[PDB]
Amino acid sequence: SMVLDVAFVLEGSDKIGEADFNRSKEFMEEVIQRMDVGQDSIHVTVLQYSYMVTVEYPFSEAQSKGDILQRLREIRYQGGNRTNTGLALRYLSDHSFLVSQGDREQAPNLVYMVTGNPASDEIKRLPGDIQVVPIGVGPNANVQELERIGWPNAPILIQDFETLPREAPDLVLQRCCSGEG
Ligand SMILES: *[C@@H]1O[C@H](CO)[C@@H](O)[C@H](O)[C@H]1NC(C)=O
Ligand SMILES: *[C@@H]1O[C@H](CO)[C@@H](O)[C@H](O)[C@H]1NC(C)=O
Ligand SMILES: [Ca+2]
Repeated sequence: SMVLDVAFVLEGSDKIGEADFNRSKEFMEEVIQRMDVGQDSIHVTVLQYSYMVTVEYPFSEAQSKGDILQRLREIRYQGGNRTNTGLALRYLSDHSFLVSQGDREQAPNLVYMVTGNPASDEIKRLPGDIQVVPIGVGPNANVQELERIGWPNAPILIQDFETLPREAPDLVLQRCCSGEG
């Protein structure tokens, strides 16, 4: 009944580290489990980023909850020496959300992006047909950058990675899905 194209983007840099990445992955998996994901409803794509952007699941592969969860359970922390948030945002606009890559023109493009550090590269807000909700986590997230990305809405700010998988899934569901889930 809910027709949305949802991207999750997780920072996996050396500064995040493996344990906090695992907490971000748990956050993502909980949300996916609770969303109405499926062939004719919510579609999911997933990026992990640091220096480079890794497509962990594209819109063009099977949009079935089981297939998505299996793959996401199998993928792992990538590490890396930058937080190239701008590169990741450009990737969403230039590739992830193209109709040629499985985007549906009529389904709103929503992004939930978890970051814990200031960007290493240049940040500009994406063209507005892409709605980005940044989730800043811990004391080194740059609030002004996240406001720029997320305008007109406030970023979701989470105190630390321990708190992320316990508080953030409800917050995302409130935004995407009227709190149903
Ligand atoms: C992260 O999760 C993976 C996959 O379950 C596990 O093998 C690994 O030990 C975890 N790492 C940390 C630091 O918790
Ligand atoms: C940082 O990561 C990049 C991309 O993998 C790599 O080319 C470069 O050597 C790394 N920098 C250092 C100082 O190791
Ligand atoms: Ca779309």
